[PDB]
Amino acid sequence: TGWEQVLKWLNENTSKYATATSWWDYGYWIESSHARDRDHILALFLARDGNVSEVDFESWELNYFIIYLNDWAKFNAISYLGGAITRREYNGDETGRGQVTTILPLQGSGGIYVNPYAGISVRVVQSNTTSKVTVNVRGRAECSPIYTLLIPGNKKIPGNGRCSDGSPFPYVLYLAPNFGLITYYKVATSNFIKLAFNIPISKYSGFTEKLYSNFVPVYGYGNVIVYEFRPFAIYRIEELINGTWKAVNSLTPGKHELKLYISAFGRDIRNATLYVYAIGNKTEKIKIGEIEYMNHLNEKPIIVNVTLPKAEKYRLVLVQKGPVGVLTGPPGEIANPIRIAREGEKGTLSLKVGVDKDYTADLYLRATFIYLVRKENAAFEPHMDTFFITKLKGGIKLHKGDNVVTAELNMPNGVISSYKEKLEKEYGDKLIIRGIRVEPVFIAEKEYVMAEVRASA
Ligand SMILES: [Ca+2]
Repeated sequence: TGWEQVLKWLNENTSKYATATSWWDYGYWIESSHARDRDHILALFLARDGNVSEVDFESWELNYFIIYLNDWAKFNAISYLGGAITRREYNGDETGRGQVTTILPLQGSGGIYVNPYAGISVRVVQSNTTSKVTVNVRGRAECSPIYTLLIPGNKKIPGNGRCSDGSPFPYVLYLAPNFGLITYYKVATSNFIKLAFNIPISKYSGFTEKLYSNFVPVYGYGNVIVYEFRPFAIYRIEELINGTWKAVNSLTPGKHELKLYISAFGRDIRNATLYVYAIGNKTEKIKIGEIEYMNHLNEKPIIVNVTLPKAEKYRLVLVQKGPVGVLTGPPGEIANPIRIAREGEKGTLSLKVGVDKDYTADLYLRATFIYLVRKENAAFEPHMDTFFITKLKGGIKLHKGDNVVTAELNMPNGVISSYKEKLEKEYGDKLIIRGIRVEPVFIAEKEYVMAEVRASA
C-alpha cells in the first residue's frame, strides 16, 4: 500500500509541527495509529489545471502534499468536487444515462495495453504508413480517442473522438512504456495526473514546469508520493553567457548574472527579500535581491547579479510575511479551533502554539469562506476567499516549541454576515456555502525555500 512506510518517514525526517494533507482515504487507519469544506478546495487542486487550480495552500500553512495513485479510483468523486464535471457524469440519473470514468489505468508493455476489469484493450500500430491508436471495448465496439499522447516520446496521435457505433468517445489516452491511462477529456490535464503518474501535460503554457517546482518529491514508497510544498519556488535558472541566456544546471563560484524564473503558487509576493545560502564548510547567506510585488497569476522572470562563495551546494530562499505556527492546544473560551468565535463574542482566548524557529509574530483573526457557484447537469466552481478580520497582539516572541499568550479581542458582528450576503447579492441560487472558518493565525517574516542548485568547476 505505502501509507505506513510513508508515515514512518515524515516522523523522523520532517519537523515536529509540519502540517501535511492528502485526499481522504481509509489509509487513515494507520494515519491515526480532514474537513468536508476543504475537500472542495483540495479537489479544486487535484482535478483542475492552470490558474484555476492554483489554491492558496500557504493559508493552511501546508508543508507536505501526499498524493496516492490509487486515488484514481476516487477521481470521479474528486473531479465532481473540484468543479471539473457534472453530477450526471459522476453518477447520472437513475438506471442508465451517461456516467463517466474520469481515469482508467492500463497495464501493458509498449505498445499493447489492457485493463482486465473494464474489458478495455488498446492497440498501437505505430507503423508506416499507418500511425493509429485503436481501443477495443470488448463490447460495442471499437473506439477512437480524441488523441493519444506517447510518454516519453511526447508524440501526439490524433483520433476521431468517435465510436464504432458512431457514439461519442471523449477520452484522451496516455501511453507510457510500462503503463497506459484512459482519461476523460474534462480531466485530461489535471494536476493529479501530473503528480501521480508523472504525466507532464498541461493545457496552459509553462504551467507544468512551474507546478513541478512548487511540488518537489522528497519521498515515495508504494503508490504513495510525498511532495514538499513550496508556494514560491524557482523553476528555471539561466545565466548570461556570451550575450546569450543559457540554462543553468550547476552554479560555479564567482560572478553570475542569473535569470530567475519564479513560480508563485496560490498567492502573490508581497515585499520580499531574496537570499542565497552557500552550503559548504559553513552556512553563509548572501542577500541577492528583493521583490516589491509579483502577481501569482502572471509571474515574470527576475534578473539578479551575484557573487558566489565556494560551497558544496546553494539554497535560494525568499523571505516575507506568512502564517507561522500550529495549534498544539485544545485551545475559559475553549471551543472549536476552526471557528473559535461567532460574531459578537467576548472573553479571553487561551491558546498554545508550536513553532520550529524563533519568530517575532503578530496575531490576527482570519476569515476563510469556502463556497460553490453553479456554472451549469449541474457543475459547481469551488471558491476559497481569505481576509483578516482583526488584529490581537504583537509583536510576540515565539521560541522553538510551545508558547502561550493571553489573546483577547472581540469579533465584530457585521463582518462575516455582511460578507455572507455580499456573495449572495453577487451569485444566486448558484451559491452553496460549504465552510465558514474563523481562526487565529500568526504572521511573521517567514523563510520560504525556492530552489537548491549544486556546484561545480
Ligand atoms: Ca502561479
